[PDB]
Amino acid sequence: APQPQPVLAPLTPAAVFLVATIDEGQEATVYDALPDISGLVRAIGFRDPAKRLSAITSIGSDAWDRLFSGPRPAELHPFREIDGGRHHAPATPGDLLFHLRAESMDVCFELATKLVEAMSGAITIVDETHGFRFFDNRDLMGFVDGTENPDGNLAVVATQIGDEDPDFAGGCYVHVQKYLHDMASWNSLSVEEQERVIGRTKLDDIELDDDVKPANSHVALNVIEDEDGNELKIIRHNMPFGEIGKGEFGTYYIGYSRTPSVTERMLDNMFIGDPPGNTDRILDFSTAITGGLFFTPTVDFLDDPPPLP
Amino acid sequence: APQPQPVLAPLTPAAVFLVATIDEGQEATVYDALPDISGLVRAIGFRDPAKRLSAITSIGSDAWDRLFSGPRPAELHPFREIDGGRHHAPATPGDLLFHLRAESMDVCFELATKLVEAMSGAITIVDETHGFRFFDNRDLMGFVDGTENPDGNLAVVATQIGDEDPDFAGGCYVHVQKYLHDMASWNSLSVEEQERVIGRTKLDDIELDDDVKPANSHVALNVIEDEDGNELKIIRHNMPFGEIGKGEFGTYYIGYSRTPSVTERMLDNMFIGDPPGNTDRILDFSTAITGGLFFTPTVDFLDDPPPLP
Amino acid sequence: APQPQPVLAPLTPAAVFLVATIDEGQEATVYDALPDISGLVRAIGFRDPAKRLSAITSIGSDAWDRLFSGPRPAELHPFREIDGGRHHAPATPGDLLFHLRAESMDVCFELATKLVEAMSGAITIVDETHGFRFFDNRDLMGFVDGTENPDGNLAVVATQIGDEDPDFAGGCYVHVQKYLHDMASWNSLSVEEQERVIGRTKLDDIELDDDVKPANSHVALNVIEDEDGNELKIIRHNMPFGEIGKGEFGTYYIGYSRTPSVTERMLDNMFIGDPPGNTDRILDFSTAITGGLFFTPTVDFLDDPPPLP
Amino acid sequence: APQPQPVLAPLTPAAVFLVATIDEGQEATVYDALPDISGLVRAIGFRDPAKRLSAITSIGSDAWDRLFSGPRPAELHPFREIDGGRHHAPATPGDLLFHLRAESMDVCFELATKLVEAMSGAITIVDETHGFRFFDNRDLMGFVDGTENPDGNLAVVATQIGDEDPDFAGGCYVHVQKYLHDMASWNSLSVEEQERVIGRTKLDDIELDDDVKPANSHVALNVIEDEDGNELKIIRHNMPFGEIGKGEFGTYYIGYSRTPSVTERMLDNMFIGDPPGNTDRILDFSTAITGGLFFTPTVDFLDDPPPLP
Amino acid sequence: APQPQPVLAPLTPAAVFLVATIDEGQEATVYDALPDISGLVRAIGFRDPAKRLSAITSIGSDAWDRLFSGPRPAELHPFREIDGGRHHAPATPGDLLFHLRAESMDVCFELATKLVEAMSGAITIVDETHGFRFFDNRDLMGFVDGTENPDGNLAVVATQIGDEDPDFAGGCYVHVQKYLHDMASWNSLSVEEQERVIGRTKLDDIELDDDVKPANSHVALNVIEDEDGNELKIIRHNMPFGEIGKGEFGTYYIGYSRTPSVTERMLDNMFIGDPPGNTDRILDFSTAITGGLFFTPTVDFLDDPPPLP
Ligand code: HEM
Ligand code: HEM
Ligand code: HEM
Ligand code: HEM
Ligand code: HEM
Repeated sequence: APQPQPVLAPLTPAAVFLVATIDEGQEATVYDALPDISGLVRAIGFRDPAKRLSAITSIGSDAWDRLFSGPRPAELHPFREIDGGRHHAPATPGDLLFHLRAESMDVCFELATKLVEAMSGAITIVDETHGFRFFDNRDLMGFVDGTENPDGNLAVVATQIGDEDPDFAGGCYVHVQKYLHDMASWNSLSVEEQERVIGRTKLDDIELDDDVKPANSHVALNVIEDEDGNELKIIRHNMPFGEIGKGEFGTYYIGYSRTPSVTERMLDNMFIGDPPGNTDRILDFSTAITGGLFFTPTVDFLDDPPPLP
Repeated sequence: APQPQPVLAPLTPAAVFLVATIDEGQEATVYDALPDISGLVRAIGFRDPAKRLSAITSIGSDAWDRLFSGPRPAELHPFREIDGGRHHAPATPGDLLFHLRAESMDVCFELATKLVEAMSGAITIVDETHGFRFFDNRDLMGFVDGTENPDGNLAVVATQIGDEDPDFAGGCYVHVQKYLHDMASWNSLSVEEQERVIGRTKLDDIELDDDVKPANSHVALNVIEDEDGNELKIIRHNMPFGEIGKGEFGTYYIGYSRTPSVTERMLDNMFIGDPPGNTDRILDFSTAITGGLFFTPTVDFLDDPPPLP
Repeated sequence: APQPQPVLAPLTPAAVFLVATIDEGQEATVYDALPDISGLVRAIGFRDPAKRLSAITSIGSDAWDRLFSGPRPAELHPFREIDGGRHHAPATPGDLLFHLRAESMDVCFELATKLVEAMSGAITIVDETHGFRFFDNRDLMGFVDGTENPDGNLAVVATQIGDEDPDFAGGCYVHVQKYLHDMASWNSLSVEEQERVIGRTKLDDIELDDDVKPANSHVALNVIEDEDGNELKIIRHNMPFGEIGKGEFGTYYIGYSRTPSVTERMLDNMFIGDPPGNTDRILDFSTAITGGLFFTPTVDFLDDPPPLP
Repeated sequence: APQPQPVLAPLTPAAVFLVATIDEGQEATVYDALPDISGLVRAIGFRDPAKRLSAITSIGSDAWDRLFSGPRPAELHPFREIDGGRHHAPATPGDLLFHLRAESMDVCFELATKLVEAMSGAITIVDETHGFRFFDNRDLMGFVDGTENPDGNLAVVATQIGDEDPDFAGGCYVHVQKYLHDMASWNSLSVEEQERVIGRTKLDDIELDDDVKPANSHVALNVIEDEDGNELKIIRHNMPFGEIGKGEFGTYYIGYSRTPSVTERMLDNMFIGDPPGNTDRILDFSTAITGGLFFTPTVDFLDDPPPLP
Repeated sequence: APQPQPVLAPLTPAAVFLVATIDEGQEATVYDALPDISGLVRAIGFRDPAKRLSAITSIGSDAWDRLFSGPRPAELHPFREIDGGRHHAPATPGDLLFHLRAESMDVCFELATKLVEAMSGAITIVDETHGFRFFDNRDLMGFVDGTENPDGNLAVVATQIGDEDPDFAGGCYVHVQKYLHDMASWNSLSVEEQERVIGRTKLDDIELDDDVKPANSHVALNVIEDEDGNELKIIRHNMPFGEIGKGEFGTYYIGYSRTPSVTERMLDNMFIGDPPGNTDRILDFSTAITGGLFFTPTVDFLDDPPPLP
């Protein structure tokens, strides 16, 4: 009966990520537009319903204490800035996240055009990326991106909250991280060195052998084993973006998870690293620019918001 | 375990609606063809299975008392002709409704060709429309049509009968209404006047503001609030048709619902109107030509029909 | 919670069937690659995820007694060679079956390239067919092939094992039969004679009338009635193959079922035939070349194999 | 025998416009990359040849006097900045124009990535727009854009230079103009007022009646009659761009023509206006930001450049 | 007025190559079927005309002296077997070549089925390959294949014979070479070594720098400069094939050219090699299995064959 937000969707060829911070004293203006979002999605994306326009509304901690009364999600907190040994993962202020995805750029652009002008003057858009998609789902590093997202049962228990928090049954936690990795050192790097970086191959994306794969690789550090033996997986819709006029080539990481402890332990395996391997090899090239922790509610939660405190 | 008929399907670019009345004393001839319909669908539509040929067999009240013994659907009755103040909603006799939908016209045409000639001589086809589909799901009025159909849970409880009638768990009620609205007055009418008619915009189909939207608009009158606060929604596959040789430009309305009280209250909000607003603004231009109330059974019900009385 | 293998998938325009026998003393080499198969599928098919690359790993009886300890599937046995009156259904040795299916030939070819070279030297590929797909899902006989596969509930209870064997809840049994039917006698045969062979029409694939359809037709002999009145259905992904350089025109039959008693009774209705009709009319033209009985496990069963005996 | 650059191509769903100015003393570095451009196009766009990756190299006046010796195109000059009565058409310095167009964003992005890093350090990219494409070829104004481009003979004599300049037989002249029109006043404007602005309708893009169409409309001012009676047409690939984080909604105008006198007379009919109508109605909303006049050579001219002076 | 055979066609996702030798005394039987080929192409490929079924009939030297009277093509000769220093290029007997290409495998298979059974008993099919196509036009080596085929004027003068032989104005010469390159040594070879082999990159197929590219690379040896300065190009539709049951992974090379001196000088640059570089680096891995020189006539030449001698 709790219908979740469309996070369990395939990767789309175009995507728009919008991190907008809410201005002071403009609570009820966003409280108007928050039930209107699914109406705008069904209004716009029904023009070409075979484009699969799907918005993912997400709300941070500050926007939760401002906008909503009653309960609170249990692990919803501001994104812990990870000041590691060499690489730092910053956290810019962002109240709400609009994650838009469809088959083409225009319908995402029009949904975002109608989104901020349903709450005109209430928000300033802090982060504006138009994430496109490479040839066979690659990123700018050249490796195929996101091939280990689960499906079915191993995905709905990976993302959707059950009754471990029954007031928010259904719903995820989001970690956006806008990277801006350089290509000057990455392109001069050779391919087998880059496969030591990633942990899988580049052309065919075969995972490497367990003894051949180094301990500080990305696919080596991001896999998380529990003590019972089950592995915890997240679903990430990482879409590359970039502007050649500034020479920017970045991959907008965005990870959906049942609890932010899993994503934060992955980020601890990357930035803080393992106690053997204290650095992740992709962070030698990728520097995070933005960061934020958010919460997806159900679409019923946007349909029936709790009253404004 | 009751598999419903494929009503929960997206809008297809071509559609064929058949309202055929059963001749006198030809009961067992249709009783032969009624289990054969899903076999014909799987037979024809498997040629190009990425055309999604899907028939929706529907049965009226007279064909229920003739064809089937045992129980009866609780609210199945002949379509109440709504003789309002100015606009009248007539009800031509039609026993069964064949609703066909697929990606192209030809496979719907061939399924309909095999449908009446599986029961040859038993029926006369009263109403023959070949509903095509406009650019971005528009109708002949120019507005995008059917953008507020629900999905998922809010659709299956909107259409499929639970155990409030347990002998027909799964199954809908159909209201066909073949409109023949004129374009001479509609085209000379200006756009903003037409947005007062509809209640949403024309180009981008944004719903208007609640104070800006007039009370006699279509989207204003057709949304139904209950006393608990939930809204009752129906699913409609309205497909435009037309013949320019007669100058006909019509939209074949067809609405699927869990109970005909909801659709009939929508028709009462349109023709009879609200006690404040006694006329719906689209009925100034749209005159209904046909009308009928039908019942979708399950496909198991066509597989296992009750014995012929 | 048991996730089955992707057998409930639509027919794809290209398919690769691999019947590879395991060499002596190479048990642990295949035991390495058997958890790696879903990883290779998610690795390769994520390049163009709208190609739907889906492998179906299947294991015969000999490979079960060699590879796996613990329990055994209840009806898993070597494929009983049917030496009928005139037509014989042979059974070549084959340990495991790799059934690959996607929208194009190349990604199936690359998955098969990575499959045998994940277990290099451990297997010899006995049977190598590249099954393509005709115009509207036809076969080389000219008839539309596989139009009576069930969907939904009538398919999951047709294929997936419940708790009648609770140690293998979810999982099917496979009957491959590589036919090599001649076209010289079939093409000189007239159309209506061929519709007596099949039991359905050729151009539009309408099923024939029950009195018009002969008793020795294919669609007449292969439908199985039980004593309670329900019919037992299987799901078959029959893909045509062929080599004109040898003049070969064959249809690689492959049938998935909940229990091999159903498929074996269909084969008894074909080769042994009915006690009235002892021959199936398509076996006058189709001679089986290969044969094998296999078992699909769950993908969890490949993820968590029982320990190697 | 002179093969022109691919200007006679249909409008593509994604486009990248690059206006890069050449740094001082970096002439031979661009002289290396200028024959390499068609090689890079055939190298990258052959991956998915059904994406139609097509670059249009264009060279301004300064880059012509720097890069090329020998002759000069007859009307090639710096873009005359039109300081009208109210609206001004500026001209930023830009040496060369890279016009990229294909079915998707990624292959244009990769061609542009390889374009500046074939001449690394020689150029600074002044203008960086990623032009996407709306629903039915619309722009951000909502009107269908570019429906009056000619085809066939009326297009090749509209764009390609014959032997009126025989040293550059084949080749066009380009007028880029990056507009940044506001949507706050345009959206509050009503639709029939906007049809007075454009001169055609908005939903169906029917051209208005000749008496109904005002004299200061866009389609009224931009059609140019000669004294013999023929009309001079240009081909424009106007692609919308925009950034909602700055609130930018612009249409990157780019017009290809046989001679810049035609495009400049169109710009004089817009900014300077007619002596009756001195303002074009779309310039009330559209303010030009950039501007430049360039020259397309043949691809043979890039294959065989004249020697560097 | 001479319409050439459809050699100037894009690379198709499926292809069938058929090298059939004509039996002794079966001249008039092939002389019947040779005008019937374009009729069979228009007959079969018009079913789905958006599959682009296109046959390329080719005739060797022996079939020319047997089948046709009158003139002879000037350079038509049996394929000179190149017995180099280490690699040998053999030449199996093959009279005619049937090159079939379309969007899918089935219509090529059906055209080939109707081709040999229009001349039943007159031919034996010596070579039977079903060439499929990799992800982004790659081959089994992993490199993108055929990205330097010309287009337009530089292609029609590269392939079609003018009036240097006016009796066969229009028409090409074909060099088929079925390679069977091993993957065991190629896969263990590293990427940059393979880019020394090819001469271009692997992932993005950028051509290497002229000083970085070695002299014995494939792209280094196969480009042919003339003494006037123009380069002679051929058009090749190289399609990969293979059978994993034998472990075969081959690329069916097929090259169309205006004169076989160009293709033979390319083969001399490969097998015999340059006098500096006597071996081509891809021939370390690729061993030719078959070989043949053929002649494409015009389709008018098949429509109006010269009388049988
Ligand atoms: C710096 C930007 C990043 C890039 C370019 C990147 C790219 C990739 C690539 C290419 C892979 C291998 C293919 C696949 O399995 O997805 C991968 C794996 C993965 N990435 Fe990332 N990634 C980035 C950051 C992150 C972050 C910040 C997280 C989570 C905190 C993350 C989570 C994962 C996980 C969980 C896997 C799969 C590990 C396994 O297969 O179980 N990535 N990433
Ligand atoms: C006269 C022919 C009709 C036309 C041309 C028409 C067209 C439209 C259009 C353009 C909309 C707005 C877009 C959308 O929300 O669907 C709409 C809304 C709707 N129509 Fe109709 N309609 C017609 C008759 C009917 C009838 C007879 C019914 C039911 C008895 C009906 C039920 C609805 C409902 C329920 C809505 C949506 C209200 C809301 O959004 O909740 N319509 N129709
Ligand atoms: C000799 C090669 C075979 C060919 C060419 C072939 C082809 C066909 C065709 C054309 C049909 C009718 C269309 C459709 O309903 O699928 C059909 C029906 C069927 N075939 Fe086959 N078939 C072959 C062998 C088999 C085998 C070996 C089995 C199972 C043991 C089998 C099981 C069935 C079943 C169950 C049906 C449907 C009967 C009904 O509709 O309920 N077939 N086959
Ligand atoms: C300010 C940005 C501009 C926008 C949004 C715009 C948009 C449009 C639209 C919507 C049309 C009508 C549909 C069609 O015929 O193309 C049109 C027509 C046209 N535009 Fe533009 N345009 C712009 C600027 C320009 C400029 C700067 C030129 C050339 C100097 C130009 C040349 C034309 C021409 C020649 C026509 C067609 C007139 C006729 O049909 O013969 N436009 N434009
Ligand atoms: C052994 C099997 C062969 C393979 C796998 C192969 C593959 C390739 C590849 C990957 C390229 C680079 C991409 C492209 O430019 O096409 C290439 C280039 C080329 N190949 Fe082949 N090739 C083979 C044999 C041949 C033969 C036998 C000929 C002609 C006699 C030939 C003629 C060419 C030419 C002319 C080029 C382009 C050189 C230039 O760019 O101007 N190839 N081949």
